[PDB]
This record gives sequence, structure tokens and C-alpha cells, in this order.
Amino acid sequence: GSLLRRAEMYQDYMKQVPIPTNRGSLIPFTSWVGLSISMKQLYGQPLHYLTNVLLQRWDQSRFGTDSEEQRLDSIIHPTKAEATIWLVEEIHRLTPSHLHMALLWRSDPMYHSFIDPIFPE
Repeated sequence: GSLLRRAEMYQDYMKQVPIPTNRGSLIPFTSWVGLSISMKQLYGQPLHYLTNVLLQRWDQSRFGTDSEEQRLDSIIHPTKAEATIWLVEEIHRLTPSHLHMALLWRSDPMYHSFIDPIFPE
């Protein structure tokens, strides 16, 4: 039963945050985490634990490349990138159980580092 109270409160909160229907202009970016910070600044909403973990994994995945350094937004267009993040965020708001979240957090000693603070409102 470890972490069940906080997982339930967390998922109950995130499932109720609406995905913005009105979008801004394209956001230049050089990392997925960077793009997510821009989105949090501009739209003033948190992103889900599962989104923050996924974006960090996408950034980590680029390391070790044989290619020369290249801006991420020269590979994935910012409009598509932001759309991707809102799509995965909607999945993570609407589908996972709080039991599943508690199970992940039991195995992730740093889980709190992927949970956003409360935003104004």
C-alpha cells in the first residue's frame, strides 16, 4: 500500500487539468525538457510525471551519436514537437491508474523530481 494516498491525489488532480485548446506560436527548442519548460512557462500548466520522464528519456537517447551537434528543432519541427507533448500528456492525464503510479514510484527513488510544483490559478 506504499505511496497509494499520494498517487491517488496526484492522478485525481492531473486527470482534471484540461489540455489547452488554444495554442501559441512555434516554440524554438534544443531539448525535450527545454521545450517542456517553455510550455509550462507559456501555458501555466504542469505536465505529468510520465511525460516528464519520457521527455528526459528522449533527450538521453540522443547521446553517443556519431553525428555532429545539431539543434533538436532542426530534426523535429517545433509545431510537431509541441503537438507530440500535448498528445502524450493527454494520454497520461486520462488513462493510468493511481495504483500503477504508486507502483512506479515505489521503484523510482527520484520520482518526486519528475513531479511539477503547484501552478497558480
